[PDB]
Amino acid sequence: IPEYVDWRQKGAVTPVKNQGSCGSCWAFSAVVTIEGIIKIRTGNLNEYSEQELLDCDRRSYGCNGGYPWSALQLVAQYGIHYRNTYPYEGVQRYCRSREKGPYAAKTDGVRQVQPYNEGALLYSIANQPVSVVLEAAGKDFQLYRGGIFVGPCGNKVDHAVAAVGYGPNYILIKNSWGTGWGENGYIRIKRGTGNSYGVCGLYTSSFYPVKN
Repeated sequence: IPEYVDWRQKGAVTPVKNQGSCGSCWAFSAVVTIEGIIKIRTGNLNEYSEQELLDCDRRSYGCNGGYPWSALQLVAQYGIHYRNTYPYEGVQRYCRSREKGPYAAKTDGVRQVQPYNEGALLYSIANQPVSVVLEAAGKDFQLYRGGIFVGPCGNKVDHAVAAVGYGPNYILIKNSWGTGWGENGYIRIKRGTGNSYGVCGLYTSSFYPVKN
């Protein structure tokens, strides 16, 4: 795999979103991997509905948090609508997939990256954007304004984001806190420290959709 990967330069990443007060990061995370894999397989970049996952993933807890892998299984099992037809409201409502007509896209499954393995994650990122989790509650992460983030942070992961790239000394993360946070909405997190958790627990739980 190359020294540098940036799925934004291959046009597989849509604009940075803001999840708002809602703890819907798990849905935003899952969506950017869906947006990535559909662009990689069909050449078409579309935005898909975080709100639909928010409303429809019964295993997750809406704005109280949830599981990227459950959201990803939902899209594998049923499908997902365009963001335009099912826009983000920042509040869990009822599942309205059936009122929105046919699904815009479907995936074929979900795989977990082998946990606590930096190489395994990098290999997956070289293939497609990956849903990863990290500890975002620390003030240093929240006040991140740019550069390669090394912490401080622990491993109490609490926030789902998407890895969309990497370089020799970092992994490139799309956050869902709007374009004003970090590097126009992104954070580069140090890799290669030999801590098997990853910086801020980044290697704890990583998932990507499969599309044949």
